[PDB]
Amino acid sequence: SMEQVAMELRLTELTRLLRSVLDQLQDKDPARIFAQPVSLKEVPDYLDHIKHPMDFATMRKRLEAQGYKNLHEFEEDFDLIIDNCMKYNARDTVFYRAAVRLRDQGGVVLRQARREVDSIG
Ligand code: NA
Repeated sequence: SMEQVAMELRLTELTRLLRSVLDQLQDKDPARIFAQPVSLKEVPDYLDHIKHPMDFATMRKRLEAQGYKNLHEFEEDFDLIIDNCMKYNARDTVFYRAAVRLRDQGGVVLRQARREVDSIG
């Protein structure tokens, strides 16, 4: 039905939009600390602390499957990247502090993206 196509076409240009939002977000992680999942070989205990594990590659894989139905589902996985690292690392570490930064630089990017999702529709 034409309604399916109108939804498919809406999903598409949400995912085009989010690709730009993901590329921008990731460019605030130039050290690339969040760009690949934390390894359960290198960190065998991660899962007795961290319940929903996440990184930018995983966000990328899901995205190209057009797996984010709204901006809020995208925001939800980003906050996991951030929130998992803060939880598992002490405040004085490079890791935790990168997580605080990525959140702050990131909020600018997610500000405009809300304005571009509602202006486009
Ligand atoms: Na902690």
